[PDB]
Amino acid sequence: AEAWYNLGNAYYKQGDYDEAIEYYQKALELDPRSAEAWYNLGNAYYKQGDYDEAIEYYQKALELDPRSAEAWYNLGNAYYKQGDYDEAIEYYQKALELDPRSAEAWYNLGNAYYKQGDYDEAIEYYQKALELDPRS
Ligand SMILES: [Ca+2]
Ligand SMILES: [Ca+2]
Ligand SMILES: [Ca+2]
Ligand SMILES: [Ca+2]
Ligand SMILES: [Ca+2]
Ligand SMILES: [Ca+2]
Repeated sequence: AEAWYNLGNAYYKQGDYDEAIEYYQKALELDPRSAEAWYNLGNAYYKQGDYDEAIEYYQKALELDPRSAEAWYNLGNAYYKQGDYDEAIEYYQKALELDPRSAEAWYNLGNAYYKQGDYDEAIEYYQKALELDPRS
């Protein structure tokens, strides 16, 4: 499974998402417990704009590695990109429980409240992000 996975990765890194998907599927045939292959299959679908499918695969990754702050954050992002800001909030909160020093997750939580039109909550979360990383 690991060799098919790394071939998929090489195709992903050169922007060839169709090929990445084919080789992650082959990895998952050989090892259905690869949280990494489910996650990167999600990412490949995310890059194609296929957020519905990205969410399915991130959920499978999180069944195997529920302590994946990465999968929780990208699951949030897949809802954010669809305009599903209240769903994004739930998954960003889960990412931040696992990694409370993620400036990214605090910032995107603030963005989700901003998009909901809750500016006072956006301010609170942006202030927390900027406390962690004041350079953006
Ligand atoms: Ca659909
Ligand atoms: Ca849909
Ligand atoms: Ca489809
Ligand atoms: Ca983890
Ligand atoms: Ca949608
Ligand atoms: Ca909603």
